Amino acid sequence: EISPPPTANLDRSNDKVYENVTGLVKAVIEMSSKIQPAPPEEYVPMVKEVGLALRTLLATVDETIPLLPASTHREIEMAQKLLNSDLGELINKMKLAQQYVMTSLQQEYKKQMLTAAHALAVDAKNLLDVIDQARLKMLGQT
Amino acid sequence: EISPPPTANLDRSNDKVYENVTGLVKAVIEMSSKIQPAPPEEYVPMVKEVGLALRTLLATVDETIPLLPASTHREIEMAQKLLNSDLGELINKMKLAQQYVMTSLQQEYKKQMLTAAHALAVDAKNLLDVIDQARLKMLGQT
Ligand SMILES: [Cl-]
Ligand SMILES: [Cl-]
Repeated sequence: EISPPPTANLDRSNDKVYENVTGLVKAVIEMSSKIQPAPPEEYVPMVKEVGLALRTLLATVDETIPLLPASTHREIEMAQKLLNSDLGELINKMKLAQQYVMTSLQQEYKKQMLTAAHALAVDAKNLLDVIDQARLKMLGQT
Repeated sequence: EISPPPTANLDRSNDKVYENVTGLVKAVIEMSSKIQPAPPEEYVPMVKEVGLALRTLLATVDETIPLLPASTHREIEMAQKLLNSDLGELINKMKLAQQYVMTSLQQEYKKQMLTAAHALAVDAKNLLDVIDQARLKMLGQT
């Protein structure tokens, strides 16, 4: 049920009860979000968090490419494109999942959306590894 | 697919790429845990996080009760018992949800498990408020 925000007449800087209530409410909220299948309308905002994380990573990689050997650029740049490829797929299977909300396809497109997301994480790790090999190659310094 | 942990020959203290890959992988993992319905076997560990959070809160409240007016104790102590009541319910509907994994009751007991968890969060907030009224009453100091 609904209640007003906690009283403003008490200092919370060292309020352990308040911190612990907070902790417990978050653990419950987190537990229910995992146990329950998120409503198709939550897809968009979840996908937005993943997109922001991706461009923050792509911007950073662009700031790193210049500082690396010319011979590593092509492979790195290709790794980046595979990621945008995974994002397009993700975004598109999301919209499809949302399209057929109450049909025999909702679950299948949802699965394909999850597979796209999974690929995006696998390919991010492979990018890190391609970047590390480039960095280590650069250290070819005596 | 499976790959070795990232190279140990590079310092990560200021590695923004590594931090960003990490961020993106977490956002993906978090997204999939929300979109997907967690397997009944994940219930236990999730419920353990909620239980630890509860006793940490109950221990803290026990350390606070003594410092409050004798007239507020009974109501506070009752608030605590309502929480252990919610935990028993939660634990029991979990086990039931796990019992009837592949029957016509799995989903219903799962729902009852979620209702218990929800009550636990609502009652934690009410406890905070009962504790705040006690604190403010204590300040009856001139
Ligand atoms: Cl507050
Ligand atoms: Cl590492």
